[PDB]
Amino acid sequence: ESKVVVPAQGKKITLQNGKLNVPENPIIPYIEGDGIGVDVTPAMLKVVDAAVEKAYKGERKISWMEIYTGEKSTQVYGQDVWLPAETLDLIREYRVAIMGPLTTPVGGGIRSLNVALRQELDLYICLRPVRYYQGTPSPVKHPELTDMVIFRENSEDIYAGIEWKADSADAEKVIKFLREEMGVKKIRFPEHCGIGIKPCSEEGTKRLVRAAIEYAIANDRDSVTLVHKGNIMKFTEGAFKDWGYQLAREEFGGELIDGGPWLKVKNPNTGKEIVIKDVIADAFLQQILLRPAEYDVIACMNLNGDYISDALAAQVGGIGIAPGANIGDECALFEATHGTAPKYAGQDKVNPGSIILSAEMMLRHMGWTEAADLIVKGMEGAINAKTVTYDFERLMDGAKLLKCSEFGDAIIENM
Amino acid sequence: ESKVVVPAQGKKITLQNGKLNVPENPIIPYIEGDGIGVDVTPAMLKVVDAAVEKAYKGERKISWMEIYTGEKSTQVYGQDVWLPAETLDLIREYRVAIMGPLTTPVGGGIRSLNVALRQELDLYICLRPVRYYQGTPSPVKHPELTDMVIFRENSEDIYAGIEWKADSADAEKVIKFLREEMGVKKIRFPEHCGIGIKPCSEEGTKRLVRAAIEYAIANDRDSVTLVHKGNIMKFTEGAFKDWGYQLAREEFGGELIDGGPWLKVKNPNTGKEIVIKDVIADAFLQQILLRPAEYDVIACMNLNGDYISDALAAQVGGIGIAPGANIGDECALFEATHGTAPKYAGQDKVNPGSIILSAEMMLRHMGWTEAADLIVKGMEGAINAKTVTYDFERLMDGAKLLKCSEFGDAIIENM
Ligand SMILES: [Mg+2]
Ligand SMILES: [Mg+2]
Repeated sequence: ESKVVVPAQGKKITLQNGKLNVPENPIIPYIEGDGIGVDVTPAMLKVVDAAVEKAYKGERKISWMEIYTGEKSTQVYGQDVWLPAETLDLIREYRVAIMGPLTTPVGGGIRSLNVALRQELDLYICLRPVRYYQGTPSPVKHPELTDMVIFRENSEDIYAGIEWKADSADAEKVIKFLREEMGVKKIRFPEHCGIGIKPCSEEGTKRLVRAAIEYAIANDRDSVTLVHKGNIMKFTEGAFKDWGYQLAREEFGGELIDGGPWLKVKNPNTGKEIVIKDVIADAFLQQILLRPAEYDVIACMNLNGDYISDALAAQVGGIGIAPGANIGDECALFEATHGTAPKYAGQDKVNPGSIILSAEMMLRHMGWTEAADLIVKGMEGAINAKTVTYDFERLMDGAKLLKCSEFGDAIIENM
Repeated sequence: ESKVVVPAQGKKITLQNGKLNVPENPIIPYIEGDGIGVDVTPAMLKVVDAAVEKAYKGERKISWMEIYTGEKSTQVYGQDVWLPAETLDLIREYRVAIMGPLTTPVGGGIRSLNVALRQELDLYICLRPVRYYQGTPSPVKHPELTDMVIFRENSEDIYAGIEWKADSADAEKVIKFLREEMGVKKIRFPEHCGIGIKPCSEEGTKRLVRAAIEYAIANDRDSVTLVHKGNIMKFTEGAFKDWGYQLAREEFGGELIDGGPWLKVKNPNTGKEIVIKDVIADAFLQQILLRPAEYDVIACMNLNGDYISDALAAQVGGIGIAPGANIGDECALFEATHGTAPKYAGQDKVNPGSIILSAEMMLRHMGWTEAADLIVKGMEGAINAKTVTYDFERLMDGAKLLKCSEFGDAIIENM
C-alpha cells in the first residue's frame, strides 16, 4: 500500500519530441534524504518556492510530492525497503525530481543507492558544474579561474558492479576461464584474488559525449575536453577518447586543428569555434590546479568523473555546495552531492548550498530559467555578504554565522 | 651482441638476508631517457657524483653503466628493440638502477615501457614522496602542509593490461561468457563494447601495505592511510582496504582506536602510536587540499596511486621535480616521473629536479644517507635562493633564470 500522496492541485510534466512540457503547476517528486537531509531539504523547498514566486509573480507554483528512498524508506515502508519500486516508477512518471543525500547500509550486500537510482532509471549523464562563488574560502590562490562543467558517464565503467569476491567459486571460475580459455597470463597472483569487470561501449560513450557537445553549443562554451587514461586502458578509456573525437567529426562537423589531434566544432548559433581536445586523467588532475582557465566542458567515464567532480569542488571551496544532476532521455534526478553527516542531523547547522544549487539546475532543466537565475543571484549575494553557515564561517574572519535555515533566508534576501 | 660496457673499475651490489651489500665502488646501471633525458641525466650524474665525493671524501664512487630502453634503444640495438632482454637482466643483476623519462611508441601495440619494467621486474612498490620545497611557486595557499609518502601498488589493478577491443572476437567471447555463464546482467550495452579486467589479490595487497607500514616505522611517520574506492568496488578496492587493516592487526599488533575502524600500531623503536586509517578515494582528492596536515604515509592501488601522486605533486608546485622509485624484493629502479618533453630536448632548459631527487632516493636506498642528505640540502638551498629553471622562474618575481645544467650546479653549490 503506497504512502505517497499525489497533490490534489498539480499536473504532471510530460515529454514530447524530446522536449519537456512543464505546466504552471508541476508535481515534483522529492526525496528528503537521510541525516542532514532533514535540515537542507526544507531550506531548499523554501528557497525554490520563493524564487518561483518572485520570478513568475504567483503564476507558477511547484506541487511538491514526497517520495522515499534510503533510511527514511525503511521507516515508512518497512524493514529492508531501501528503494521501493514505486520510487523508480514515480520519478519516471513525473520526469523531474530532486533528492537529499542518501544512506546506503553496510552488511546487507546493498550497493550504492545513488548508483542504483542512476542505473535503473538509465540516467546516463551525471552533470556537475563547478564554478567559484566570490567570497567562498578556498584552499587555492585563484579559484575564480575555475568554471567547468562535468559530463560524467553514469551507466558503464567499473561502476557496473560486476565483480566477484576473492576465493569465491565465481571468482575462481572467472579466473580459470581467463587463464585457460582467454590465455591470460598477466594476473600476478591468481589465488585469493578479487576480480572486477570494466565495460565501455560505443553507444554509451557517444550518448554521453553527444550531450556534452550539445551543452557546449547551447551554452556557448569554449571547449570540450575528453579526459581518460587511454594510454594504459586502450580498449575502454582509450576507446572512450576515440569514439568521442569520432562523434565530434561525424555529427558536429569537427575539423582538424593544425596537425591534430584537437578538433574545432563550429557553434551553429554563435559562430564560435569550440575546441575538442583530450587530456590523460592523471595529468588532468594537475592541469585543473595549474591551468584551470584552459578547461571548460569535460567529458569522461564514470570513475574518472567521480574523482574529477570531487577534486574541482574542493578547490573552489565548494565541497559542501556542489550541485549535481543525473539526466536521462526520459527523466532527471537532481541531488545533494555531499554525504548525510549524521552527527549534525537536525541541528539546522549544515550548508544547504548543494541541494539548493541542484534545485537551481532543476529549475533550469524545466525551462524556468528566471527562477533559476534568482537562486544563483541569491547564492552569490549571500556568500559575498559573508553571511554563511559554519563550514564557511570557520574558515573566515569577519563572517556572520548563520544556521542552515537562516542561510536559506539570506539566499532569498539576495534574490 | 651487447653494446653495454661493464665498467673496469666497479663491483656489483649484492643482496643477503634482504639487505643490500653496497661496495664503495658500486656499478649503477642508468637509462639516459628519451627527449629531455639528454638534458636532465647529465645534470643528475654530476650532482650525484658531487654529493658522493663530498659526503665520503673520495672513499666512495659510483661506476655508472649506461643501459638502454626506449627510443634510444631502437637507435642502439635496432628497429623495434624498445626494451632489450639484457636491460631486465642487468637491472636485476646490479640491484639498483636509475632512468630518465621514456618514450613509448604509438601504433605498434606496445604498452607503457615504464609499466613493462615495473611488471617484468616485479617492482611492486611505486614509492613517491611528496613534500614542499620552500620557495617553490605553488597554486595553493599552504603547500608547506603537504608532507606525504605514496605507496602505490605496482603489479596489479586495471594496469595488468588485460582487456579486449570492442567488436573483436575475444571481447565478444568474454562478453558471452560473462552473460551466459556468469549470468551477468549489468553490462548496459553488450555490443561494440570494450572489456577490461581488474584484479586485486591478498598477497599483492599485503606485500604493498607491509612495505608502507615498515616505512612508517623506520621513518617515525604518524599514520598510514588506506585509500580506496571500496564502497563501489567491494571485492577489489574494498578487499584492498580490508586486507590492509587485517595485515596491521596480524603482523603489527594493531589495536582498535575507540569504536573503530581506525587502528593504532605502536612503533617498536620510538613508542609512537601510528594511526592506520582509510579514506574513500574521491573524498581523499578533496582532503589532500583541505586537510593535508592530517595525512602522511598513503597506501593505495595502482590506478589510484597514479592519480594521487600527480595531484599531490601539482599542489606543492612539484609537477616537474617529483621523485619516484619502483622497488621489489630483488632490485629497484628509480625514475624521472615527468614526460620526455621533446620540444625542449637538448636545449639545456628543463628542470632536472625530478631525476635528481629520484637519485637522492636511490642513494638513500643504498644506505648512503649522507650523500642523499646533501642532495636534499642542495635542492632546498637552490630553490630557496630562487636560482631556478624556467618552469619555476616564469611563475615568480625576482628569480634568477638558470639553464638545466646551471641548476645542477646551484644544487651542488648549496650542499
Ligand atoms: Mg563521489
Ligand atoms: Mg602517472
